Amino acid sequence: PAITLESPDIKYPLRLIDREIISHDTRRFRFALPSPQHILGLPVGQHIYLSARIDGNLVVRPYTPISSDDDKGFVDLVIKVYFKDSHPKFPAGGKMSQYLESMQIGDTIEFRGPSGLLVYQGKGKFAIRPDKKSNPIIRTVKSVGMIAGGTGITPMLQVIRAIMKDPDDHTVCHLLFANQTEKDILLRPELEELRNKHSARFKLWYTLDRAPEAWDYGQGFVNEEMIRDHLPPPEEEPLVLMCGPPPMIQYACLPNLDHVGHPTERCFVF
Ligand SMILES: Cc1cc2nc3c(=O)[nH]c(=O)nc-3n(C[C@H](O)[C@H](O)[C@H](O)COP(=O)(O)OP(=O)(O)OC[C@H]3O[C@@H](n4cnc5c(N)ncnc54)[C@H](O)[C@@H]3O)c2cc1C
Repeated sequence: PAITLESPDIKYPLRLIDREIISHDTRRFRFALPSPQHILGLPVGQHIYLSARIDGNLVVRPYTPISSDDDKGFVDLVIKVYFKDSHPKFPAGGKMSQYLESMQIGDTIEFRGPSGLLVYQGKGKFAIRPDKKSNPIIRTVKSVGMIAGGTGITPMLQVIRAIMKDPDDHTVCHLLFANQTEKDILLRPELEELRNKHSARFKLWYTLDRAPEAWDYGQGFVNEEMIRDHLPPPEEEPLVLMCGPPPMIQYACLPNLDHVGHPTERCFVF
């Protein structure tokens, strides 16, 4: 099979072939690989880099795909667009996300990778480099806790999809997914389809900054009780994965993980 990202030092221009509106500000962007028989070449859990020249600046941003090496001919990204003239303190908006939003079908952008400190090697085995300098440390776990906000769902879905497609993978994933309003719950159909098909290995819970009137899940920021009730208990010695805005990690996740009893050595932030 042909690998797209043959070298991590080479930038590969890929063409946009599809673009799906997921919410008011978030899209799934599908790019064609060099041939329909190509695969991306992305170990489970890692990310890529997009680069482009935008107004005299060389903009480089990382993005974690939701597709896998099982997907021939394409790669899927899920990107939130930081629109201009929308936020008072940031009137110019975000550079890369608005550039992607303006891309027409067929337009190209340079991909590079893979990159990242975590790789899922299957059957509960996670290879995590303690820092950018060291070799990966292997620890096998029976369950994984997952806290995501917004597009932080993308690395989690990469791991969830890899586990569920293997019938001999008995790892159990518990996902706590936090967003602002109900319309901001990205990839809800895909998540609930996986939960309804693999309910013994996949537990799923939402919280919202502002919930609707009829709401069966959580309301408010991630807190101590949500982690206690919807992540695996610390006695199982699970791995706890996190992806979201740095302030949500700093204020909502890390202190409340300490409160429940999940040690820092068993936690990882994408
Ligand atoms: C490892 C990793 C993985 C990532 N994976 C993903 C992914 O899968 N999907 C994804 O969408 N992003 C992902 N990101 C985030 C991504 O790399 C960028 O930070 C994001 O796309 C913003 O880049 P930008 O150039 O569009 O905005 P920038 O030009 O970098 O904007 C600067 C900052 O200003 C703020 N800002 C600007 N305009 C607004 C606005 N209108 N409202 C609110 N705040 C605003 C934001 O905080 C923004 O980051 C990932 C980041 C990392 C480090």
